[PDB]
Amino acid sequence: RPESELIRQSWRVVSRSPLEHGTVLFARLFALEPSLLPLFQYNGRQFSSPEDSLSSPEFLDHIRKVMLVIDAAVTNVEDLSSLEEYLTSLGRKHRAVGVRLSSFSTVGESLLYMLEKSLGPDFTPATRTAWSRLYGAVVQAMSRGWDG
Ligand code: HEM
Ligand SMILES: [Kr]
Ligand SMILES: [Kr]
Ligand SMILES: [Kr]
Ligand SMILES: [Kr]
Ligand SMILES: [Kr]
Ligand SMILES: [Kr]
Ligand SMILES: [Kr]
Ligand SMILES: [Kr]
Ligand SMILES: [Kr]
Ligand SMILES: [Kr]
Ligand SMILES: [Kr]
Ligand SMILES: [Kr]
Ligand SMILES: [Kr]
Ligand SMILES: [Kr]
Repeated sequence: RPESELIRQSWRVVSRSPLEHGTVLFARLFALEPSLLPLFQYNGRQFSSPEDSLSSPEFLDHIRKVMLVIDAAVTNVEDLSSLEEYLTSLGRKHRAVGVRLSSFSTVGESLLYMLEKSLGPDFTPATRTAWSRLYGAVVQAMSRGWDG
């Protein structure tokens, strides 16, 4: 496809500073849905405020984990079927930690936000539509983790 090249080219500039960019994604996320904050229980403790998460090594490690999973999607953009199995698993895990399926829509908007802000004039509506499709496919696979 040509959309596959839109994803690859758009990902390049972001992927080289994954923590800085994933920090924008999570900051947006908590701004849209603050009820996600408590889902991150390290040492059984809850973050009071969004800025509390950004001082947590474990939370920042999770940022990196996310950016890695996106990087895998980008890699396999032409053939997403290879990640299905892993993603179904990742969904069940998130079911178990307490994430509701509906929160993945917020996540996706947060991803689109972060790309928009990074790319500026380069984040064309085709680029947006390309990412929305890819994220779509990711969440489809992950939502098999809520039984079916
Ligand atoms: C509402 C959004 C999310 C919440 C509340 C959440 C929360 C968590 C928690 C609590 C863990 C276990 C603790 C940890 O390893 O840090 C976890 C693990 C993980 N999450 Fe998320 N997460 C979310 C979204 C995502 C997204 C969108 C991805 C990937 C694109 C992702 C990838 C991961 C990975 C890769 C792990 C490690 C799983 C394992 O191997 O056990 N998470 N997440
Ligand atoms: Kr992220
Ligand atoms: Kr954050
Ligand atoms: Kr924040
Ligand atoms: Kr990454
Ligand atoms: Kr991955
Ligand atoms: Kr992985
Ligand atoms: Kr993702
Ligand atoms: Kr998983
Ligand atoms: Kr999880
Ligand atoms: Kr996320
Ligand atoms: Kr994401
Ligand atoms: Kr997206
Ligand atoms: Kr994605
Ligand atoms: Kr996928």
